[PDB]
Amino acid sequence: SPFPLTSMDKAFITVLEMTPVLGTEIINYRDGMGRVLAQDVYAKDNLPPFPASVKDGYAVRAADGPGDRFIIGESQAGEQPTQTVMPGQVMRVTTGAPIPCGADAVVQVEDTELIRESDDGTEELEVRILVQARPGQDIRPIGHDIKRGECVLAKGTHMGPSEIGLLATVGVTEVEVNKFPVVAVMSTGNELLNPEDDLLPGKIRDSNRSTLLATIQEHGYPTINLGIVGDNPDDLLNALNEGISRADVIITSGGVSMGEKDYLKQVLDIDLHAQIHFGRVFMKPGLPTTFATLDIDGVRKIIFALPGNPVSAVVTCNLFVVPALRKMQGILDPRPTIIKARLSCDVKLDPRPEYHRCILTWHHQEPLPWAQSTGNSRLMSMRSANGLLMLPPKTEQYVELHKGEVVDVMVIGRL
Amino acid sequence: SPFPLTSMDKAFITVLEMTPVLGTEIINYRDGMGRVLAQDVYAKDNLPPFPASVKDGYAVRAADGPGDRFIIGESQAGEQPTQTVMPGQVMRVTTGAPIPCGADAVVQVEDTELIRESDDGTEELEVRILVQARPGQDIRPIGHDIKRGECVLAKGTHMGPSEIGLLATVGVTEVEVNKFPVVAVMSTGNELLNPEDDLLPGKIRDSNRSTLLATIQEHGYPTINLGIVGDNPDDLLNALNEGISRADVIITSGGVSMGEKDYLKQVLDIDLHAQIHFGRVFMKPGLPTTFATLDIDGVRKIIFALPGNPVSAVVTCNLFVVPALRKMQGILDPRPTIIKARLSCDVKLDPRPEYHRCILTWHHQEPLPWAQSTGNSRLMSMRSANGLLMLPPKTEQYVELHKGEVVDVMVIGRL
Ligand SMILES: Nc1ncnc2c1ncn2[C@@H]1O[C@H](COP(=O)(O)OP(=O)(O)O)[C@@H](O)[C@H]1O
Ligand SMILES: Nc1ncnc2c1ncn2[C@@H]1O[C@H](COP(=O)(O)OP(=O)(O)O)[C@@H](O)[C@H]1O
Ligand SMILES: [Mn+2]
Ligand SMILES: [Mn+2]
Ligand SMILES: [Mn+2]
Ligand SMILES: [Mn+2]
Repeated sequence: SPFPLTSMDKAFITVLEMTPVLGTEIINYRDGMGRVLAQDVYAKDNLPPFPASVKDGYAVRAADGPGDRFIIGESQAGEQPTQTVMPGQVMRVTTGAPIPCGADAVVQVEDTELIRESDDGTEELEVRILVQARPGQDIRPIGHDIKRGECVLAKGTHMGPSEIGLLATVGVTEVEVNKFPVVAVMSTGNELLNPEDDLLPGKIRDSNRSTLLATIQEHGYPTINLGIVGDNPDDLLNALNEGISRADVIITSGGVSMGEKDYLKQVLDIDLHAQIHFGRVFMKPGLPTTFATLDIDGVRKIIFALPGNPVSAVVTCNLFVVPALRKMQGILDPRPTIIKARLSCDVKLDPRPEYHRCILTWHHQEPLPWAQSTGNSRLMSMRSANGLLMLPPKTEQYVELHKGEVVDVMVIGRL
Repeated sequence: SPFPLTSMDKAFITVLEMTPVLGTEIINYRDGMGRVLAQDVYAKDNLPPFPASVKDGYAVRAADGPGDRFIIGESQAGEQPTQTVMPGQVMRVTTGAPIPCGADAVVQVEDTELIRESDDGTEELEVRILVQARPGQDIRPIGHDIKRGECVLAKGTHMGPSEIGLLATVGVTEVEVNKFPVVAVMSTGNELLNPEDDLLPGKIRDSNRSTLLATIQEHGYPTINLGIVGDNPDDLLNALNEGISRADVIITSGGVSMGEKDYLKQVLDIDLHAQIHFGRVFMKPGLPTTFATLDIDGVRKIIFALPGNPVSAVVTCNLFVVPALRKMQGILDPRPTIIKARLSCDVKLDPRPEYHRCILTWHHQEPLPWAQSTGNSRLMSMRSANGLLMLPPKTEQYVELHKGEVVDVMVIGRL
């Protein structure tokens, strides 16, 4: 064309605006990790469903006050008691056991002294209550934690272990959630060999497919490996159609600059009839990053055609692809987390906004983490990149950023 | 006993010191995510393996300087060229294509003007070189990025997508790594019903098993569901033996306090013959947290018997279990990441160090995140807990922490 230089902000907003939210499905709660609820979840039981002891000790009548009491029996966990505590009496309780009728408080064993037990030692007979219990003391009334009819999880909730536990608690074992996107990845280039291949003259190994697939899998999404496609329109079109058939998202790398054998934009526009929203981004690296949508049968397929350069591919995957996938799986605010960090080294600014993988480290008591760019100590190289340095365009004023200065870092890995 | 109150530091150090590092195994590189290399990895080829163009343009003799040149042919990606560029000649090159013999520089197409092409438009015949190229300009010599024999990944490296990509690049598709721990989880209590069950009198649903399993699975480790075990020594012993047989790690919850039917410590010591290293921790919550090891046939099994209270169970799982699992899978420094954050609310300190799940949020330009404790707005409850507030013991001086004050937060989720 060549396509107009799209600002990073416009590119990003465009990606998020044009990316659809996937439909819903019912899953088992155990499979809920990373999923977004598409329904409100309601409790059908009280928690606790019975008045429950907070302590190991004795269920008592507060009105009896302190004194020596006969132990008429035991309320054990999982058993509904049958006896009624009368004045002068108490019942042994364990944590979480039901409070028997007639008792209105629990006194913990520490606030008691044992008077009499069986010759065996099996059974407590008589106990001294040393304190004045307040009514309701150390008891969880019915519904104290969760009431029947209460909404315990709202739609839009991004679920982790505790939410799964809550679902378990209220017995809601099937829930409606957004689907996860199925993401197909292909590499392009006549020069590319499989990782498993010995080198041949003029060839190199395909690395982008592995890196991109791993990046997507790290976020929990199912993937499809479309292999290596040669630099020619027919094969590219066929591969793209396959991806379209098998997946919600297609990621390609390579062939998006203006070289003689860079065919992706051509194929996307002319042959696939997709709508290219941008074909160049004013960013370093990632200049030729291309974003397209294809509407078939009321379904929007999304296509990221990333640059062939490996660094560019992984960086742009992290900047554009992951947020899109996050929106598709129903996350309401799909933006990545951005944090403030101190630069470990000086850095020259480019007229384009710059992006670089880094490692975030927190030092013993210093409030801000340090961001160390990868590529350039022993222990540091044994850590995977967990940040993406986001450096601003140079200006007539500011030309270079110095060690210790605060910059924005996008989180791309567990810290 | 009751077991001595173990300080948090001592408990943690004890866990890490007593936890073994698992043996190694060979995996396919695609399965490398989250794995730790147990070997150094060496490149057997140069990258690039041929002198490679950095630009789309023309391979030239720098000594010819600027001027009009005949295009004798094309070096295309994946093809070893055969022709030799002579004085007055150039060859078209695309990015990553081999540099033909006789050429010592590349001039990008922007620094040229096309003079003559074929009547078809298929083929460039004559081009004007507008610049004086420096020798070696825009060429990657053989081995520039990676040299044959170079160690590209060191043992001890915790791998993410980029490492997998590097493995792909150097064609090392099988690697030695540490095994992942297999983790078995059981719940205990006569009062517990499965999540799938309707409630019966005196009963509640088992939530800990789901929460703990989900927590472990979130970190990538395979798990085994040992179900619900009643409060009695025989069944507990059988379940424990099953876990021992099927797994490297056993997590139980419940039955570790001093209640009448709390049998875990007894069973662990007397019946299983495990070595309990601590049975109480001076912490809130998690007082009765119990840690044991069992050495069989030169293999150390590790057992975490966590408190029954759900909050206690998830908190202590995050404080003690995950770091242990991180050590077992070969991570050299298994400590979790701790960050500084500002409290969103005032909080009373306890004589014990306090721990609470929270949500970390970064505000637009403020350097430090805010930590909001869970449980007590609309949008915030739709986010999973990603932090664990670590609050210090109260002192005669400091009794309460105030809004805005900086505290330690342990990262437990993607931010
Ligand atoms: N798996 C579980 N799910 C939900 N609640 C549980 C679970 N296990 C125990 N509890 C509850 O936690 C509380 C403490 O149980 P207990 O077994 O006495 O813990 P401890 O380990 O302190 O002895 C009780 O109210 C009990 O019902
Ligand atoms: N999958 C891949 N793995 C490793 N290197 C690649 C891959 N795809 C492309 N490359 C390399 O990246 C560079 C740019 O390739 P190209 O397809 O021209 O990218 P662009 O998208 O900028 O046109 C070339 O040197 C090429 O060999
Ligand atoms: Mn290419
Ligand atoms: Mn190209
Ligand atoms: Mn119990
Ligand atoms: Mn107990």
